[PDB]
Amino acid sequence: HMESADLRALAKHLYDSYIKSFPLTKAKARAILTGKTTDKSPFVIYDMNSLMMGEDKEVAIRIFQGCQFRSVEAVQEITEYAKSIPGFVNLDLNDQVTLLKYGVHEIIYTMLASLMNKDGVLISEGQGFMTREFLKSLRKPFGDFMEPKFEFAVKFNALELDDSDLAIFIAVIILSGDRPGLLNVKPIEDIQDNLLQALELQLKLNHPESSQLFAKLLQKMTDLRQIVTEHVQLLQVIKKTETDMSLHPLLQEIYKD
Amino acid sequence: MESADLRALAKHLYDSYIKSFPLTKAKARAILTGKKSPFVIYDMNSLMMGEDKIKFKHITPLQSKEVAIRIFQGCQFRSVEAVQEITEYAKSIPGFVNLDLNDQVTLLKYGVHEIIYTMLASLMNKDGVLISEGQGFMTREFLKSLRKPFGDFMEPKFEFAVKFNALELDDSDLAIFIAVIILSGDRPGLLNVKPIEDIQDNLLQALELQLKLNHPESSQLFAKLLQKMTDLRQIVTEHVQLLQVIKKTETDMSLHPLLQEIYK
Ligand SMILES: O=C(O)c1ccc(-c2nn(C(=O)c3ccccc3Cl)c3ccc(Cl)cc23)c(OCc2ccccc2)c1
Ligand SMILES: O=C(O)c1ccc(-c2nn(C(=O)c3ccccc3Cl)c3ccc(Cl)cc23)c(OCc2ccccc2)c1
Repeated sequence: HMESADLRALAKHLYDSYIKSFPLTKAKARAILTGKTTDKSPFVIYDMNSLMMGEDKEVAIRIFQGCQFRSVEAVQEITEYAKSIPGFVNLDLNDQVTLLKYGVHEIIYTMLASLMNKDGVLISEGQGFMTREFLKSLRKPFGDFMEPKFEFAVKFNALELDDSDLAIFIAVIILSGDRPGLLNVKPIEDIQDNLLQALELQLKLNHPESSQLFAKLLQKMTDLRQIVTEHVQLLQVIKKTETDMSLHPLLQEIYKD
Repeated sequence: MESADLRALAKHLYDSYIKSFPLTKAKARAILTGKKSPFVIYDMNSLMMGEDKIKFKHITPLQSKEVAIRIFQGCQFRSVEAVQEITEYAKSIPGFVNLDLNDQVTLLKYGVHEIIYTMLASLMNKDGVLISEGQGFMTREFLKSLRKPFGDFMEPKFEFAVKFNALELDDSDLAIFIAVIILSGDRPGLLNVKPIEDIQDNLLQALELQLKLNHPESSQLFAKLLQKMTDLRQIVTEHVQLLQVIKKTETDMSLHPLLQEIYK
């Protein structure tokens, strides 16, 4: 258990670290998506020609490779954020690897929702915007690989969470005591209890009209687990189909077992 | 919603849960701890004797003679029997019968799998499972040891149960939790999501308060119980994949066609 002023201090600590670790914030992403600004307007990629012009090997692959490159970048930013979570770096080292192995993907989809609306996703630190249409229309398995992310984002974004909320929620995901192969579950759950308490109080003060948002947000962790599972199975199909294509070692290790 | 209203809802659901389900968790734990001794099925010979002596309804011979198949089919028979108990309990949830009839059917169709896994945990410990309203006890080792895919079909249930039971929920907790599962607004094909999520919001409030008063020492048990809905969705998805593999591999399975229709 934790006292109220301590929970507020924990939320601010985590928000502060989240700002320092993730360069493209939800607040910034929404300002770019909403427009009414002449200085932050993205170039829109909606077909092959605008893709060619936007840049100033096969297209579905190039886009896929672009996604993997950005995901590796996200794993780095998420890893840096995790170190800031009080108690994380004090855990057994093998458990640190384990929590990150199973948590980074759930966080990537979570934070990817910040870059999405129902019509597309921001890319290249907000400078570009690729339409859901164009991604959904990619050939072979790649088209169907993009759309389920949009489906989750539309539902997740309906919760209207801001960055200060997401900062604690991401922490809760990482500090999951039910990951396979964890050696010392007890110290992980003690931290998650602190984070969960901090999330609860945070949501109450920041969304007081939004009844049971706490519970509704935790139920979204179920959606996350599903899409991470869907993702892995699609990668295996691409691995057996496109054998000229290579994954980053960091990603390679993450998906082993 | 006021605190006294939440307790009234909780008590309402508990009373109905007692009436709808034959073997409560409270009773099951009395049998499992040894506190009227159940017949124990731990191998082939004891199975033969129990079905001759006790005569368990879901594991009487009926087309197939192979044991592992009969046990597998017996689990499905009991699951279909459970669906009716859950359906009757759902009728008691305030607001449920007022929902669109198609929506009632949709909530039950996609929810029963999660509820069965949940309530099966009440009947399990790390060593086995109660059957036939507590009269029998089938050991985990005997179930795990069934041949080809059948043994591996049984074990994941125990693995979930053991983890779930560590929350030490009681029937009054479970009655509200089961209600929350039923009123899931994200089921495919729902026509009117709003009144479903409004009811679930009431139930979640009632569940939260129940857990605070029933388990004040158990910090964030609410959140931890909500995290188990992930495990449920996961194992239910796995369950489907295992049935499909058994369906394409096992042709010793055919039952009387009317039986196939009932237990589809
Ligand atoms: O900025 C960001 O935080 C961030 C995080 C993620 C993804 C992403 N990964 N991604 C993947 O397949 C993937 C995810 C996790 C691990 C490995 C992979 Cl391989 C996507 C599939 C579809 C979509 Cl719509 C997005 C992604 C991301 O895509 C931006 C992008 C889209 C199109 C072309 C180039 C880049 C951005
Ligand atoms: O009484 C009870 O509430 C109740 C609820 C459940 C199951 C059950 N379903 N079951 C299933 O495949 C199943 C089918 C659909 C949905 C969920 C499930 Cl989980 C089992 C698999 C293994 C085991 Cl060990 C038990 C079950 C149950 O099994 C009693 C039983 C055990 C052995 C042989 C015959 C019957 C009892």
